Amino acid sequence: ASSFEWFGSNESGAEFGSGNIPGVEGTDYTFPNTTAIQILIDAGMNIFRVPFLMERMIPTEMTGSLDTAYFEGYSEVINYITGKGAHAVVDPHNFGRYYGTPISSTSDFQTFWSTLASQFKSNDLVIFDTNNEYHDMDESVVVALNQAAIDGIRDAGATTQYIFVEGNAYSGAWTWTTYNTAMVNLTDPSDLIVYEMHQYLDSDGSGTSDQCVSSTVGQERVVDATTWLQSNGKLGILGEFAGGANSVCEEAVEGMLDYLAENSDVWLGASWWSAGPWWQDYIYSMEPPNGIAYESYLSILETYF
Ligand SMILES: *[C@@H]1O[C@H](CO)[C@@H](O[C@@H]2O[C@H](CO)[C@@H](O[C@@H]3O[C@H](CO)[C@@H](O)[C@H](O)[C@@H]3O)[C@H](O)[C@H]2NC(C)=O)[C@H](O)[C@H]1NC(C)=O
Repeated sequence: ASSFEWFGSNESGAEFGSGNIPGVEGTDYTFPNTTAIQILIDAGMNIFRVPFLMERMIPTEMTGSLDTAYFEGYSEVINYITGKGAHAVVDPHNFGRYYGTPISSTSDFQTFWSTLASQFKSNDLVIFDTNNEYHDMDESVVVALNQAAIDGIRDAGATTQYIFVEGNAYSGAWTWTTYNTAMVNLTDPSDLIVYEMHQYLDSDGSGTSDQCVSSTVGQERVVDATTWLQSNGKLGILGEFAGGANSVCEEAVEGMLDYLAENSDVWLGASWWSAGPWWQDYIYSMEPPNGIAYESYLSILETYF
């Protein structure tokens, strides 16, 4: 049946227009469309990562209360996903920063995470994602923020959910051993840590180009991260990946997913970047019915569902 435990998609919109905080719904940001989500569920996708902004969720100070409108619109999406039996990944899409400044106190972060997790604590299908793509920060501080997220989450009473932790250097697979070897030390009472890495297939590994450097680069860029997972006895999920709608990229995505599936003892699954209702013309749009990656990649991806 399934090549992995999890295969699915990011659902973007709540994190758009981050230059506008709080911003206005329908103008600067939107929430994902549950009808399109249901289309992806019917196709067989069982995990959806949902980005949002920390500043819109808990304004002013991350130790404060939740914004009612933003939490309501967001958790409507989360509860739609889990109500259908799929996993919903709660993604603070904040790059380790809060109002632009790198986060530097584990207490405020932990209190943020208690406040947020308390709202989902009895939902076994929610997955908490500590922060999207830490980058250009002190590695020991990145580790400490992942640990503070774990601590705040479990202390909120949310002990049955998986926790996706993310590394420095944009949590890239192809650079994991270069930058995030120190991520081993993370501890969870529930023992439900999964190392979420991201991988794109263009020259700089950012994905801003819809060109892939070769038809085998996807496979090459995940070998070291795989052996790192095995050697240290860790689990991982490729929480973001994508490729341009051309043959070389399609073959690279195929080979990378074949390799990861061969090592499904440590690789728990994958999610495409990205779906959602405001991607019209995006090079990687998984949004049905007419997204480019939905038209060109769905038939490839559904092999692994
Ligand atoms: C949320 O997602 C739903 C489901 O995709 C959106 O509804 C759909 O909107 C599209 C575009 O307006 C409709 O597309 C058309 O379909 C017919 C063929 O059936 C085709 O002749 C046209 O060329 C075009 O492809 C689609 O039928 C429609 N589906 C349903 C069930 O209404 C909806 O607009 C989205 N709402 C948002 C973004 O908030």
